[PDB]
Amino acid sequence: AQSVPYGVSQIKAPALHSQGYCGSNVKVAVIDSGIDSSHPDLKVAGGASFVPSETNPFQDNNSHGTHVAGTVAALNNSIGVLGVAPCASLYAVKVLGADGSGQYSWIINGIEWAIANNMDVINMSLGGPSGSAALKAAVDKAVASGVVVVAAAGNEGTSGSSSTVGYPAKYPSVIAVGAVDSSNQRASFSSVGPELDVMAPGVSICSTLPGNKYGAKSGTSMASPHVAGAAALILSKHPNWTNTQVRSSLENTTTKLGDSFYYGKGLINVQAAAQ
Ligand SMILES: [Ca+2]
Ligand SMILES: [Ca+2]
Repeated sequence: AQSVPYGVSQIKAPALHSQGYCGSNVKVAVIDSGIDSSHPDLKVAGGASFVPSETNPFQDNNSHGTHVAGTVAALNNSIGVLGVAPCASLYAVKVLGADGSGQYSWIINGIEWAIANNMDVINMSLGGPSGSAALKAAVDKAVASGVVVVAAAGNEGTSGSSSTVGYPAKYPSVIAVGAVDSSNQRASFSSVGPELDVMAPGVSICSTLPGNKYGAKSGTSMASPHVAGAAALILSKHPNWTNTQVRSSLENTTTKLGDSFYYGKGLINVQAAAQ
């Protein structure tokens, strides 16, 4: 039997699925630890590895990339779970090793690859406390080229009155995603600041794991792919919308929560965003 993870329903994805909108022909790049292409509930279309010691993008020695990928696009069938955009074309852009860390050079290499390969949506469930001109240039180039760039906000919680949003989420060109639970309450770990854009489910998220498994994980890493998948749904309904239009629609139709420093614009609603 297939289960629908709470988070998928919470952002109102199933409403679109019912209409026949599931992200078909939308190219989504998961820039992370790779995706287990052998998982029966996923379909990987392609990708690349930029980790020097782990040349196969289709082997996830961490489990993080695979989990993120399932939130985006676990297949609509009779097993496992269901992704926000189950018909999307999924790409494994491996920039993180087995330990879940990776060099900036590798990440930037992955964004450059995504732009050159005409990805529609980029998901980056990763972050560092420091930026670089090259990192900023790459995300800006992607947006300038019409790509929707989504990133996790960070898991740093609160710190007095300062922003704890990480990079590249901190850049204006990137959509920065914080995490809520099933009751719409902000997760205590979710990073905060004026650079936070939207919220999505991020606590105890069930998704795919390598080796034909499924398990829950919590983090802004789990929130981001709900927004990435939401963008893919929008593009499947309005293929001529620009990245700017997708972004504005997502931000403009949220369910408002508390203060924007903690919740950004609020919780995404893909049904409202899709018009
Ligand atoms: Ca499934
Ligand atoms: Ca941002």
